[PDB]
Amino acid sequence: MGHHHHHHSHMVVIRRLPPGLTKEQLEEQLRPLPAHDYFEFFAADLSLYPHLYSRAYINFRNPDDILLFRDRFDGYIFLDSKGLEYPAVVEFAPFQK
Repeated sequence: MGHHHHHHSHMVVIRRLPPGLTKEQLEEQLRPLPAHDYFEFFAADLSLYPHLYSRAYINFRNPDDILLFRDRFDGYIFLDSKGLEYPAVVEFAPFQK
């Protein structure tokens, strides 16, 4: 009995998220990864936003999966119905054992 020893899963977070879209339309681009996991995603109404700021958190299974999506999603513009530019920046989360 033992384990196959899998590569270490490092945590990742997203930056520059203004209140507009809800997790349903928000996580679609935050967790479309192959081998990964996912955390709490915030909610918001574009029809007069709830004022406050909230941050989404991403979790992985493979460090290779990281550099894959981390490079392509590094500061990309997602557009809402109103034309709301979401400049989503993916980076490495402050690691805590």
